[PDB]
Amino acid sequence: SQIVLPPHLERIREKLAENIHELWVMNKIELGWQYGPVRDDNKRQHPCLVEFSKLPEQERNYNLQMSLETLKTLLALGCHVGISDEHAEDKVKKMKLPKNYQLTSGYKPAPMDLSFIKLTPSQEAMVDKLAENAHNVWARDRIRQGWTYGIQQDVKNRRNPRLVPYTLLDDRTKKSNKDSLREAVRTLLGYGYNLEAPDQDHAARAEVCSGTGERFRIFRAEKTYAVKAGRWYFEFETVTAGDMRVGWSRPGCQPDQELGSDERAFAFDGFKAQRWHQGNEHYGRSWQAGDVVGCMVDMNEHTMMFTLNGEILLDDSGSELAFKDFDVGDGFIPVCS
Ligand SMILES: Nc1ncnc2c1ncn2[C@@H]1O[C@H](COP(=O)(O)OP(=O)(O)OP(=O)(O)O)[C@@H](O)[C@H]1O
Repeated sequence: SQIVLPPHLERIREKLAENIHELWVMNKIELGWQYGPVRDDNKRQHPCLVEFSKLPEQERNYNLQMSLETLKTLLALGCHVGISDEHAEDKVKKMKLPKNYQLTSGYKPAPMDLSFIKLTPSQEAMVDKLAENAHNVWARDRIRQGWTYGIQQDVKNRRNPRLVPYTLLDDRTKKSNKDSLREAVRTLLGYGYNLEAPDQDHAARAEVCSGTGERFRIFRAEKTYAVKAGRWYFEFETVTAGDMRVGWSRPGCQPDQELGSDERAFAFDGFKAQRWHQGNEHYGRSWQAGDVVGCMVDMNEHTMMFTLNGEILLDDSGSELAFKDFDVGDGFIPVCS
């Protein structure tokens, strides 16, 4: 609402609204509709088949403010629009239509053909977002009206399964809205108002919005199973690929502290190909879903090794040792984060 509307859109919005409404009245007459004073559906009767001045002007103003909000959301979403040239709006070629596809009156509704206009992929994403906004507005209207979501459509209880996010909406209706809005956008583009979408900016959630402030959970064996001598082996299978650390930890490891950030833990972060002990150093490669990590510790000569599906991981140097020398201390236990 706070957006201010440029004068050229201001004196072109009426013609845009009438032309797009005429596109829908051409769509319904192609789908097989017939004009009727009463707003029937089974008998194919509705006043919204005739041109913009011959149907109820209250519906005309409804669709006019619909066009206004469409273009005004186009501006609100940062899609600045200019004109290619004023003569491209002065002269518009008209398609040829059969009479049955034509309306009742002689005001030829159909604009220059859809084939002439090309839609940039950025513009396609722009129409995708604009239809998202339109569906959100429509749903919010019925939310104020009292409608709520239901698994099955109900009229007396005011329950509609369509009151769902657009990403979960039904494909047929969402694509119908998509194509209608795409026809409208193609019309504005053909009018010489070549709209360029704002530069596509990438946003990363980075696993920040985890449920509850807990960012990780550490799983370890019991302290009594700590090994102080000998060489041992255990496996870690990664169902998913992401922020995972596996290795060996001392019985003093703190659950709230990340593995390898301090001395108690020796871990291998394969998300970043990153080894962790009192800091992070580059070691090995990254895994994928289903990869199995084999962890080796030899408490006699104080070395640790890792494998990824069998092949031994190597650091920046050709050394096979993830960690070269560490005190035995109180022992080590298997651990994962
Ligand atoms: N000016 C118009 N011209 C043509 N069709 C219109 C117009 N205004 C509304 N409609 C139709 O009426 C619908 C309005 O939805 P409404 O809230 O009345 O029904 P609903 O019970 O929520 O529908 P659904 O089961 O599709 O969710 C629009 O989706 C569209 O199909």
